[PDB]
Amino acid sequence: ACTKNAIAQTGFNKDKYFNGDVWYVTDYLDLEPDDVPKRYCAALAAGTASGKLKEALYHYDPKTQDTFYDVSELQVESLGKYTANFKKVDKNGNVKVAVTAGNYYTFTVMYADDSSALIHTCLHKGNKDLGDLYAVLNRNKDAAAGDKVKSAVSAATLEFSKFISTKENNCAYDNDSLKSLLTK
Ligand code: HEM
Ligand SMILES: [N]
Repeated sequence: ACTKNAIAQTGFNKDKYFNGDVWYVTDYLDLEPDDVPKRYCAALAAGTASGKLKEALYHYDPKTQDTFYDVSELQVESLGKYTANFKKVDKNGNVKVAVTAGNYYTFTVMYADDSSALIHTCLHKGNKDLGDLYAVLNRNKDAAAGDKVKSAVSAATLEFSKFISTKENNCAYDNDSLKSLLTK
């Protein structure tokens, strides 16, 4: 279960974040580990498409090769805090698993600048028990976390040294698909 009420960035600039570009997850912190994907790859595109706030997600397990894309319409709770009902799709946007009540994630932008961000997400999917997940994002897939985002990690009362890096996984992304999915 999730336990954090993440605080959104003071002065969060929604148009800059939701500009249609891609964000790569460089480091993550899951508060309920299991025995994971200690090795994982993820990226997202965020933007407004035909007046609707959307996000397109990509997940890839670099060891098992398990891959999936999602598209979500985001609903606003408050500045920088959203609720997203996702639909699993192929890379071209064809639906594989339709939107279902009960299958959603919350998303909070705790910090963001033009190149980096810190987010919190709480996933709800059917029957699985899931916990809070924090992610450090960058516009450059290979960027080491800079002082602005690491300071935000500290301000959230988290230890950046506990975050797991995604950089040693040889991850390659289909950026074109992520961007096109925003319209689906
Ligand atoms: C912006 C960051 C992220 C968001 C918004 C997000 C969102 C989601 C959503 C919506 C699903 C369900 C998709 C579906 O069933 O169609 C999912 C599944 C999953 N995510 Fe993420 N995720 C993010 C980052 C990550 C990262 C970094 C990891 C690495 C630990 C991760 C691990 C997983 C796994 C293992 C599942 C499969 C859950 C299952 O079905 O039991 N995610 N994620
Ligand atoms: N996730």
